[PDB]
Amino acid sequence: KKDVEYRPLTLNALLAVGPGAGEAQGVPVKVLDCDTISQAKEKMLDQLYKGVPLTQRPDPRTLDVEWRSGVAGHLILSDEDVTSEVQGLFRRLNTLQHYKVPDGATVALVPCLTKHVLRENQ
Repeated sequence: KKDVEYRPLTLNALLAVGPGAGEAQGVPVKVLDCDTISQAKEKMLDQLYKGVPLTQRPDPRTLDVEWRSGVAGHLILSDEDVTSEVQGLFRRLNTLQHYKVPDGATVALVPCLTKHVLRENQ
């Protein structure tokens, strides 16, 4: 398996919880282009949540990660968001490459606050 077509990226660890919802700290953590929202969640948290076991690490489906790409603005990401559709090939983990984020993008997390996603509206 030669899989080097991914990019060690720099991601800014931030949280959109409230008091520091964009002004907390901002820690440069590293991830891959071919990460997963769940995996990125782990790496980003690992710096603060150093020592935290797998079962304790929250899945990006129960807490929402507002990705602030900057270039595209901000999008709510999840391991399965748009790929949460289980009807065929749609079930897939999201990568940062799906959002096409730049190095030095900002991720913010919220404890299941605002999974404002595509809605049903004609």
